[PDB]
Amino acid sequence: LKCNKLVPIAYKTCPEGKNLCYKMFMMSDLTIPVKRGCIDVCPKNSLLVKYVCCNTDRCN
Repeated sequence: LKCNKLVPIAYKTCPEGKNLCYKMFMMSDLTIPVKRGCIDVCPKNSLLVKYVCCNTDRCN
Protein backbone atom coordinates (compact mmCIF):
# COMPACT_ATOMS: atom_id res chain seq x y z
CA LEU A 1 0.00 0.00 0.00
CA LYS A 2 0.99 3.63 -0.38
CA CYS A 3 1.88 5.32 2.89
CA ASN A 4 2.76 8.94 3.55
CA LYS A 5 5.60 10.46 5.54
CA LEU A 6 5.49 13.06 8.29
CA VAL A 7 3.29 15.35 6.23
CA PRO A 8 0.29 13.95 4.34
CA ILE A 9 1.70 15.48 1.18
CA ALA A 10 4.56 13.18 0.25
CA TYR A 11 3.90 9.46 0.06
CA LYS A 12 5.05 6.39 -1.82
CA THR A 13 4.58 2.63 -1.95
CA CYS A 14 5.81 0.32 0.78
CA PRO A 15 6.44 -3.00 -0.98
CA GLU A 16 9.17 -4.12 1.39
CA GLY A 17 7.11 -6.76 3.15
CA LYS A 18 4.68 -3.95 3.87
CA ASN A 19 1.00 -3.67 3.01
CA LEU A 20 -0.20 -1.48 5.85
CA CYS A 21 0.49 2.01 7.14
CA TYR A 22 0.68 3.18 10.74
CA LYS A 23 0.97 6.45 12.61
CA MET A 24 2.16 7.04 16.16
CA PHE A 25 0.60 9.90 18.10
CA MET A 26 1.95 11.48 21.26
CA MET A 27 -0.21 11.38 24.37
CA SER A 28 -3.42 11.28 22.36
CA ASP A 29 -4.30 10.41 18.78
CA LEU A 30 -6.90 13.13 18.44
CA THR A 31 -4.04 15.59 18.10
CA ILE A 32 -1.53 15.55 15.27
CA PRO A 33 0.76 12.51 15.05
CA VAL A 34 4.48 12.47 15.75
CA LYS A 35 5.71 9.73 13.45
CA ARG A 36 4.39 7.18 10.98
CA GLY A 37 5.55 4.43 8.65
CA CYS A 38 4.60 1.26 6.82
CA ILE A 39 4.17 -2.17 8.38
CA ASP A 40 2.83 -5.64 7.67
CA VAL A 41 1.25 -6.14 11.07
CA CYS A 42 -0.05 -3.64 13.60
CA PRO A 43 2.46 -3.37 16.46
CA LYS A 44 1.68 -3.23 20.16
CA ASN A 45 -0.17 -0.08 21.16
CA SER A 46 1.72 1.90 23.78
CA LEU A 47 0.25 4.02 26.54
CA LEU A 48 2.68 6.85 25.91
CA VAL A 49 2.16 6.95 22.17
CA LYS A 50 -1.08 6.03 20.44
CA TYR A 51 -0.81 3.51 17.63
CA VAL A 52 -3.07 3.75 14.60
CA CYS A 53 -2.91 1.24 11.78
CA CYS A 54 -4.74 1.38 8.47
CA ASN A 55 -4.85 -0.32 5.09
CA THR A 56 -5.85 2.66 2.98
CA ASP A 57 -3.63 4.71 0.70
CA ARG A 58 -2.76 8.02 2.32
CA CYS A 59 -4.42 6.84 5.52
CA ASN A 60 -1.64 8.45 7.53
